[PDB]
Amino acid sequence: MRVALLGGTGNLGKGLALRLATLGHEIVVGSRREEKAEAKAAEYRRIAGDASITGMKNEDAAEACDIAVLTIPWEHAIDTARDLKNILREKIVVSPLVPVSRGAKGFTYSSERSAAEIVAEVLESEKVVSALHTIPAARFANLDEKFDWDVPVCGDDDESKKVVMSLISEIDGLRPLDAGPLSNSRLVESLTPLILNIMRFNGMGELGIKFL
Amino acid sequence: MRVALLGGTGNLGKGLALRLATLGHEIVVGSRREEKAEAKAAEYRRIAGDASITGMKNEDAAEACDIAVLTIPWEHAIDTARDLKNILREKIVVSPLVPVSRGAKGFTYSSERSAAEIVAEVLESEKVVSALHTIPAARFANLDEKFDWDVPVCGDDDESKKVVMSLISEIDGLRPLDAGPLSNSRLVESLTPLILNIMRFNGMGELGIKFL
Ligand SMILES: C[C@H](OP(=O)(O)OC[C@@H](O)[C@@H](O)[C@@H](O)Cn1c2nc(=O)[nH]c(=O)c-2cc2ccc(O)cc21)C(=O)N[C@@H](CCC(=O)N[C@@H](CCC(=O)O)C(=O)O)C(=O)O
Ligand SMILES: C[C@H](OP(=O)(O)OC[C@@H](O)[C@@H](O)[C@@H](O)Cn1c2nc(=O)[nH]c(=O)c-2cc2ccc(O)cc21)C(=O)N[C@@H](CCC(=O)N[C@@H](CCC(=O)O)C(=O)O)C(=O)O
Ligand SMILES: NC(=O)c1ccc[n+]([C@@H]2O[C@H](COP(=O)([O-])OP(=O)(O)OC[C@H]3O[C@@H](n4cnc5c(N)ncnc54)[C@H](OP(=O)(O)O)[C@@H]3O)[C@@H](O)[C@H]2O)c1
Ligand SMILES: NC(=O)c1ccc[n+]([C@@H]2O[C@H](COP(=O)([O-])OP(=O)(O)OC[C@H]3O[C@@H](n4cnc5c(N)ncnc54)[C@H](OP(=O)(O)O)[C@@H]3O)[C@@H](O)[C@H]2O)c1
Ligand code: NA
Ligand code: NA
Repeated sequence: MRVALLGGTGNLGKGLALRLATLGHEIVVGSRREEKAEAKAAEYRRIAGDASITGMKNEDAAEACDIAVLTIPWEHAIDTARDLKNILREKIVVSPLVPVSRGAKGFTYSSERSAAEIVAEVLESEKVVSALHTIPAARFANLDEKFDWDVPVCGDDDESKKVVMSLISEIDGLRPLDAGPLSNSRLVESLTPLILNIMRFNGMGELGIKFL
Repeated sequence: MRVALLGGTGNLGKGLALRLATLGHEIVVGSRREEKAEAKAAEYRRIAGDASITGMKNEDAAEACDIAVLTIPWEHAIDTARDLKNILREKIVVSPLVPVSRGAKGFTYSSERSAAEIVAEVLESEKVVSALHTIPAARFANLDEKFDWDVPVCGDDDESKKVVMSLISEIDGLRPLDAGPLSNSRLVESLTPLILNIMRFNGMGELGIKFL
């Protein structure tokens, strides 16, 4: 399928672009600046080898795709989603957004409502799927890295969720697990600050999670 | 050491009793009813083989221990801790309590403040350690069961946390991980409703978690 990675010029965007493009999916890296998206798309094609990855401004990337992933810091992702609502309302939108803050006593979940539900509200869409919150970007983007991670996925539209889970499942080392309706997104997003605390208090590097 | 399992006649108490008793610890199963605790202790002794396991009413078990684990449904566990506060304030108290509600649309976290922090306030004690929330009872109680799970542990008292983590570590298949101060207990407790949702929406059996 055609997958747009909005703000795909960054940390999580690189890993998704590399992993999905090598599986043959057509990737569009979106950026606030066309030249930056083009530059990153070129860098990603070079690393991946055989790959269809094109760069364009976010608005054009959103228009071109079937599925859009918001790989943007959450507070800004909400504004970008608002900007693009007439385009994105009709597409599958994946939210990997995590409202997390740091503090003297550790990392905390920083919102009273889940980021994914906030996005669904801004877009006035029933096709928001929440996923990818527990995939550490650096390890994910390292094509030499080996991992075995589970990816909880939430959402209210059965078809949209099925498409996203199927896509995630194609990536070797990832296993998507249905966590229910979008109202469970807070439980999924909360996994990230928990993981960051485990890393902090046990002196461990980047971690994902597995249910077993 | 001497470990009391308050409400240890139930699901989680059984597995803790069998695993810890075989490791040589003195176990006291507590119940609201003396006869029920004694009957369960007899059942547990039969299964574990050579082991020191006895049963008493909760108030007597709390008095006769060094570490007390609250293996009671969360709201009632808090009332029980309040009733036994003069005894428990002086012990290491382990809270595996999870505020979870099984709803029509899924499982939800049902408290604003974490269960562990509420117990700590009722006891006016800094020796409360939050742990064991993600250990599925039936699989844990099956002594033939093979498993590899991580156990996040929170608490504000270093010594108490160290004691509990050491105790958990003795059990083959369990790896305790420091998750920081007790203020992070809500993130740990929230793992349970997330797991229950995954079991429900993917049609899976009992699951634990691993950070990798
Ligand atoms: C710049 C980069 O990241 P950083 O600035 O340290 O980032 C700190 C954090 O943001 C980083 O730990 C995040 O992944 C934390 N994090 C999240 N952080 C957030 O702020 N929000 C999130 O939603 C998020 C989720 C998440 C999920 C799971 C998890 O384990 C961690 C998560 C970094 O330091 N890179 C490493 C190297 C990373 C790497 O993979 N490099 C390559 C080699 C590259 C070369 O050859 O030079 C490799 O190791 O093979 C380094 O320079 O030491
Ligand atoms: C179907 C039923 O149970 P179930 O739905 O299979 O089990 C669901 C869960 O409670 C169980 O998986 C728990 O471990 C879930 N669970 C937690 N459940 C919680 O309630 N709280 C927790 O904190 C919790 C944490 C947890 C951690 C990880 C994980 O994977 C699961 C966790 C069942 O087995 N019941 C018995 C009967 C029980 C009963 O009382 N029946 C009656 C007789 C009924 C008759 O006449 O048929 C009787 O015994 O009196 C049976 O039919 O075999
Ligand atoms: N890092 C992780 O390990 C990780 C893991 C799981 C989930 N996530 C989540 O995924 C999202 C992306 O994280 P990330 O680490 O990839 O972020 P990032 O690298 O810090 O930023 C990604 C991109 O967002 C764009 N951006 C920055 N400010 C913006 C603004 N004001 N408006 C629009 N776009 C803006 C930039 O692209 P342009 O400059 O090209 O426009 C940037 O490259 C976050 O919500 C995070 O919670 C991250
Ligand atoms: N089941 C799991 O897989 C699991 C896993 C991790 C954590 N936990 C947590 O551990 C705790 C215990 O779970 P559990 O499944 O073992 O529970 P449970 O079997 O339903 O109940 C445990 C015991 O609590 C006592 N009890 C019940 N109602 C009570 C009340 N109103 N007042 C006082 N005591 C009462 C009973 O003992 P007496 O009748 O003998 O007094 C009962 O045997 C919970 O907080 C739960 O969230 C459970
Ligand atoms: Na896969
Ligand atoms: Na162990």
